[PDB]
Amino acid sequence: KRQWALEDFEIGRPLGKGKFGNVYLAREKQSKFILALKVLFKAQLEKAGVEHQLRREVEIQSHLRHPNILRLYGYFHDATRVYLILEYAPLGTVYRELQKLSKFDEQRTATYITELANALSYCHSKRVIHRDIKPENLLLGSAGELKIADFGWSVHAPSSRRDTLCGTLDYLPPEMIEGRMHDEKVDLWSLGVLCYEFLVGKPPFEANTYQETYKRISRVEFTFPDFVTEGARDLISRLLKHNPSQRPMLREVLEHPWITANSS
Ligand SMILES: NC(=O)c1ccc(Nc2nccc(Nc3cccc(C(F)(F)F)c3)n2)cc1
Repeated sequence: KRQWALEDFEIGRPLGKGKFGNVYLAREKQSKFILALKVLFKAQLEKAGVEHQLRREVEIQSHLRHPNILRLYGYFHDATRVYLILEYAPLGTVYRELQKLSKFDEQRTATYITELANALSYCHSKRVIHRDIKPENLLLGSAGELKIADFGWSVHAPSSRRDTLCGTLDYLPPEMIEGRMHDEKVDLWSLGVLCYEFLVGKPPFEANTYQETYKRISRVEFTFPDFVTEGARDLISRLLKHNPSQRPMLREVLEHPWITANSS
């Protein structure tokens, strides 16, 4: 509904990142409004032929509105790069939260998973699978709530896509890694992995090699440290089913006794 320009902003502190662009804290000059400016170089994009995933990323996040789904405001682009005007999440990533504490207690773990479910429950309702729920794509709002960002690798569902893969499978279901066709259940496997990683402090399928992990994932080989309670073990075991149709619906997850017992 309106076109901006790099001149309308005052870039600030580097929030971070790598490859195509660095996300900056920026300031809309007219309203003094705070936000994050994600800078992507065309040379990076073009050469990797991502044009469509950025057009997809920018189009979906372009509408979705949820408390837990980081907002995309619009964009613009000069000679050598494209800019994405994003919402700014005050508390950073959930990834640093985890490095910071090592592991989370059943309360945040129960909360993020809930917020995450309500978050996914929304995109699913619009046949939009995320397919990329790693803690690195999870941010925190000023109140500390989870906010799903980066809808790049996102697509509609059901889908068959096999896209030369990101480096890590750690968060992908047996169906996506095996190149096979998949649907919305793909985000439920991820939610299970993301839950385990929160409590144990490491992903359920972590290995040393790409091939080692792929083996561990496809045979769904995961064990529990002693401190993980039956309550969580249970939930994580219902999500980590090799066969998509056996994973729960997001209501059953928001209902799980363990989630209700510790979600604030
Ligand atoms: N290290 C801090 O103190 C810190 C980090 C991030 C933020 N907030 C924020 N909001 C929105 C976008 C964004 N970029 C960003 C950073 C890393 C990864 C990603 C990714 F795109 F991968 F999700 C985006 N970062 C605030 C403080």
